Amino acid sequence: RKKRPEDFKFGKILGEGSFSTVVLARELATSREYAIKILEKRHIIKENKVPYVTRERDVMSRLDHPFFVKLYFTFQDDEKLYFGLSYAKNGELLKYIRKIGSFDETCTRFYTAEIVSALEYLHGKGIIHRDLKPENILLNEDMHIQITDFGTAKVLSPESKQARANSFVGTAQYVSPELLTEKSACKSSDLWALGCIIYQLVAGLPPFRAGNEGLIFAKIIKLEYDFPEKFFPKARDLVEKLLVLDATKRLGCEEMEGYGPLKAHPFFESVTWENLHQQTPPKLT
Ligand SMILES: Nc1ncnc2c1ncn2[C@@H]1O[C@H](COP(=O)(O)OP(=O)(O)OP(=O)(O)O)[C@@H](O)[C@H]1O
Ligand SMILES: O=C(O)/C=C(/CCc1ccc(Cl)cc1)c1ccccc1
Repeated sequence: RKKRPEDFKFGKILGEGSFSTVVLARELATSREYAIKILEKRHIIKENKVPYVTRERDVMSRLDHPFFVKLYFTFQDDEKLYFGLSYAKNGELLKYIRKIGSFDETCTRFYTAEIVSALEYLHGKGIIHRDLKPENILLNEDMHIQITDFGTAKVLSPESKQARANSFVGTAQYVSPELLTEKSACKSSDLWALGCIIYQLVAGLPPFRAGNEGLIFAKIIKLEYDFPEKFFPKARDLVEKLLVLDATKRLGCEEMEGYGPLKAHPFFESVTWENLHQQTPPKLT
């Protein structure tokens, strides 16, 4: 039996999207806390947003991994749709970057490793995220990552050995050159975004920065960026192996033989991959 709005006591708003509100809720029968994402049916129908909502449900239903926000249940009433999600108490990674300014090497390594571990799982299921960015990497009460925002994700079809997807989605600062030039994204598009994120953790800002999208696009396709002084040398090597225009030459992509070579990069020398989600994350700074 599907859950109903009356099964929950709703509390504070956790965040607002263009077409959605995420509210903290306690399930009355269990006292469990969920982040419940609510959308108005009329609104999403009028704004042609329905395939984003069905895409989110469909992609999240396939995922079962400690580094992703979990979809526990969905339900609907006359006016609304509801996603019952795990509550990431500590919110967006982005706000930590802003307040601290720049992660030290141990924190950069730890969070990068968790993102790499998440992407390995996601790509192993044939799913491209397409909107990987600090605002979409949430943190749970233990400060592990919880990647979210799957309305713009794509399940590639195994049956047709599908490698490329054609919807133009994502966030300008993290969009891959192939999406700008070839008008399609692939799993390697996420590794481009990973490179931007590692750079941002260390430098404080993502690498292709400008006051508007068009200027950012022009820089992306020219690979127009540089490192600040004091960028950790092993991180720099890794970023240069990810921010590569040719999508088939990025460390971790299928044509470069996958995640083994990525996980083996000297930047991750100290990392115990196997139990990341049970390790205590390093204290931020
Ligand atoms: N499981 C969760 N736990 C805690 N906070 C969450 C969770 N899911 C989302 N949030 C918060 O709610 C905000 C809004 O999320 P939502 O998915 O509704 O829209 P969005 O993706 O932020 O915006 P848009 O749809 O306009 O791109 C998020 O940015 C995040 O801060
Ligand atoms: O999963 C369900 O219980 C059913 C739906 C209903 C599918 C649907 C989609 C869009 C609209 Cl306008 C109406 C109904 C749902 C889909 C996504 C998120 C939450 C609930």
